[PDB]
Amino acid sequence: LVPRGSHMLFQNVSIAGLAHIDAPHTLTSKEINERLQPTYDRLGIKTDVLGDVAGIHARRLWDQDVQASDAATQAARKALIDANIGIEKIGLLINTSVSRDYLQPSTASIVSGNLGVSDHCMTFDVANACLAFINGMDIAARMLERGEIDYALVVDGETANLVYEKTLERMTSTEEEFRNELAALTLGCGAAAMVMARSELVPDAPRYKGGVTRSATEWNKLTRLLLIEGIKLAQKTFVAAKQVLGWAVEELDQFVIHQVSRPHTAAFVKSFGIDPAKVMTIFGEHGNIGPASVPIVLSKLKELGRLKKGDRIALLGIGSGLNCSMAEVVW
Amino acid sequence: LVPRGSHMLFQNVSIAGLAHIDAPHTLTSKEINERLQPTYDRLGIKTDVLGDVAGIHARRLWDQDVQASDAATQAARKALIDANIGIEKIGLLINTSVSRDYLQPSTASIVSGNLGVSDHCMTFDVANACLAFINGMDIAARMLERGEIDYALVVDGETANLVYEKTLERMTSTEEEFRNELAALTLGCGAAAMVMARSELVPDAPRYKGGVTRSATEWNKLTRLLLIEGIKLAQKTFVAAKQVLGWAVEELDQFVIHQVSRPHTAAFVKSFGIDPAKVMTIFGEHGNIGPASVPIVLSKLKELGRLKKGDRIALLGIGSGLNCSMAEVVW
Ligand SMILES: C/C=C/C/C=C/CCC(=O)[C@@H](O)CC(N)=O
Ligand SMILES: C/C=C/C/C=C/CCC(=O)[C@@H](O)CC(N)=O
Ligand SMILES: [Mn+2]
Ligand SMILES: [Mn+2]
Repeated sequence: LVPRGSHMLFQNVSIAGLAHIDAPHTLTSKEINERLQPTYDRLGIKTDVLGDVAGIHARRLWDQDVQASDAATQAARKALIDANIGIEKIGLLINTSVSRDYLQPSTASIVSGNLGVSDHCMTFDVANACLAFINGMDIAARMLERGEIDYALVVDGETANLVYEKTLERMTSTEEEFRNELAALTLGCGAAAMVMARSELVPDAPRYKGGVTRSATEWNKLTRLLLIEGIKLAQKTFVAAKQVLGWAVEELDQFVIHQVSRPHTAAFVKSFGIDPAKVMTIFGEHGNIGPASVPIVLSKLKELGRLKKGDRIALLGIGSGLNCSMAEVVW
Repeated sequence: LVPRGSHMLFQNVSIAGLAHIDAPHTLTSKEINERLQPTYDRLGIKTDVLGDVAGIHARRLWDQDVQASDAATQAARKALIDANIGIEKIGLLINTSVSRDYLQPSTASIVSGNLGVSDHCMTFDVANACLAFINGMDIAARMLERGEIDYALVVDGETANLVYEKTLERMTSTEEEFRNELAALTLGCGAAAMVMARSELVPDAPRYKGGVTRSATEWNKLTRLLLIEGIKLAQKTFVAAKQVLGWAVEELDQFVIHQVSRPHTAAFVKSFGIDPAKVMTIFGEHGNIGPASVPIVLSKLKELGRLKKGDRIALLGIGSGLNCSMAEVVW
């Protein structure tokens, strides 16, 4: 009757399964630079923006014409294995990727079709730039908490190959232009999937509590001043997280953060007093995998045995909108 | 403890507000045909597919370069008026349209930004071809039912102008081709928005109970045989609706159905024994407005005073996937 933060948290939602896919082909920022060099000379720009400003040494790409749906399918088969369950158990499949096969049908239906879901399985895509995978976990969680379903898949496959091809193309023939376009060269390919479940069905599995979102949609227009607005948004979101989840920075064991660039990350972590040792980072070798970044990093943490029962894990990012979301997993 | 269908239904979710926008410019199928005529002669095809096969006499288009977000904004301002509340009350805004402004940010954030939502307002797009507006109502409903929010906006703006321009272009210079492309000429422009609320906050407002989805994602590949699969999917979905909502066709007062074509509609209604007088249809003059079709038709019913307190209203469609959803409003 009297509201409390902890009231809105999910009580019976767990992570049964989690997997990622690393895209196979490494493209180093040096090889890209050698192709851009005549153009750096052209414009008389002496700076290695990628290596030096962004902090990206390499990214991964697909070896072939891999569609988002294919990449999400692969990650999803792995996450079912990780959960030890058959596709027949899945009552919901949400696709959260920025990369998209078609106008329609949803990417989710194509992935469902590949996996062979049953006729009871509800599917749809959620789009929300780099935060969508947290949005999709939350959406699934509400259905689980209510008993509408027992198991859900959240998936995300990202592909950047056509983006890099088109972009390098345009970065060979104006500086406003050449600058606007370098930022596509921080993106990477990859995929993640997660199987979520009612907790009684998966005793001892990691627990998803939910989280908070704040927005500054006044800034939907939109990097100097965008970092600043981002930080101010995150500040507010942290206040929300304190009010709902009871967060204090020092009581969290890991921060799984969406990454835009080494300096944006550096600024975030300084701003909030976070211990950098608690922030795993794949951006320098994998680039920014959009909304798949968070679960990939979470899956990598797991596979490295870097998580312990009881660990409080913070999932967060700042996305275009502007939006910011912060959610907690208790391993 | 013993499950029953009615257990999964929403108890405290209502429709506070509802509005639509008709796009202003009428393009009749005759004017289109006169431009296509040399090409009908060319291919030696004597049939008026649009007028005679599809049953479309006209559609609406925008008069200017209206983006999906602009159209959703307009409909959303109207639906707030209809609900008699300020934007500050909105805790969630979901955009469900097929038409989309950008890769990112979400269309939802752009609409939120235009309206001036508060920093507490969560936003994201849902994509699921023609059923997404029902998906977005369901998503909002779960948050409302739990108490996470008090008011939500679901919005959808559709624009087809560039589609028609590109399509007419290609339909002037091969029959497999010319045929594949005529189906874009059944689309129309328009917009809808709905304000949903916790029932205690809006005493006497129409009640959203929720609904059911079934899928046949084996057919995500995909018209002859697509109508057949559609009907078989809907049959199953009706069985689900009977098990959850207690539906029998004769106890429903209106059917608000997504429309693809006059024959697909005719086949559906015959197949299920529905009284055609209970199926309002705007397709012949407005075309298919995608996922906005359902709420537009619902808003038109309302404005015509065609609904009475206690009326059981069935919201449904068949979408690419294949998917089918069926939900109930009790006016
Ligand atoms: C520390 C502040 C960061 C704000 C950056 C916002 C831009 C983010 C991006 O453009 C992508 O990486 C992610 C996204 N689109 O959501
Ligand atoms: C009566 C059977 C109807 C099945 C038709 C499916 C195709 C539907 C469409 O392509 C659009 O109108 C709607 C959609 N994409 O969801
Ligand atoms: Mn290779
Ligand atoms: Mn006009």
